[PDB]
Amino acid sequence: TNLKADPEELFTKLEKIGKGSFGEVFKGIDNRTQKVVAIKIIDLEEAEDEIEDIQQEITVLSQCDSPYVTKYYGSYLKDTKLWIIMEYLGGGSALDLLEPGPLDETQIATILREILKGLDYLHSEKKIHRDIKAANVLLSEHGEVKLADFGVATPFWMAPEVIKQSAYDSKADIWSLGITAIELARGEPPHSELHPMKVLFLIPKNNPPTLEGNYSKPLKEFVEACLNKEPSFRPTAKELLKHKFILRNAKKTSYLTELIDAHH
Ligand SMILES: CNc1ncc2cc(-c3ccc(-c4nc(C)ccc4OC)cc3Cl)c(=O)n(C[C@H]3OC[C@H](N)CO3)c2n1
Repeated sequence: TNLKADPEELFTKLEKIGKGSFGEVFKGIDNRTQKVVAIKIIDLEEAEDEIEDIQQEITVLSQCDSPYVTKYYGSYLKDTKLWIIMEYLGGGSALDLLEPGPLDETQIATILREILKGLDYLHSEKKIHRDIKAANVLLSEHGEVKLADFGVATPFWMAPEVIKQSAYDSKADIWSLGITAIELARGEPPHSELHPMKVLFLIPKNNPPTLEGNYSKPLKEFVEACLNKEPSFRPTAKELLKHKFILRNAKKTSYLTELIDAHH
């Protein structure tokens, strides 16, 4: 965390991307490199309770060096405002691109596959994302898919063992991915119309959700493989990259450029 170099001199904000975790995020320019950056600015006095959360997410992402995790560039503290500088991803989130209209399975598989490479890099480094969902998967202008907005230590994407506050491992991410697959194919997670507290007991109590509708069987089997109530019966991210649904449908990441151009 740099406190001597003035972030307002190092960076040129250009537009507000939107609100984010605990602060506003800007599309910006590193003035030394003139590369585009994402800049979250947090007033630490206005969010004193969540500061360990902020610290934890900075710590976990500063330890990631993978094409599939949003790159971390540093932090700056000017008076009470913390600037968190990250890679900028100009294609938006996976959830943004579900809004132009329902995704076909080629796009679902290609995004799923890229997410899985992120999960497998993380899980091999003994890390957990803890909040895998469409809104936390960001895409570049050229179709690359990267994980962002890590959780630290809404329930719709949570594994049943996570809800029941048991010690959870990488298999929680696998469950969340199975929910994300349903989201990318349907637009929203299971139980999305229900009050969160109801969903909090539905997930431990009920059978795993399955992908309903007119989809190919491998997509349904990909989902149900992820959505196993027992975490130790969920495949690794490495296993799932060989799932028949991924092998038959996933394309090159550049194929998504068309879908990204639809959103703009
Ligand atoms: C659209 N393009 C795009 N490119 C890049 C980003 C990067 C972030 C981002 C994320 C997290 C943290 C962070 N935060 C804390 C609290 C601690 C440490 C942290 O980083 C180490 C910092 C940033 Cl700079 C960002 O908010 N967004 C927008 C964001 O997308 C996901 C969506 N769910 C909400 O809106 C982005 N957008």
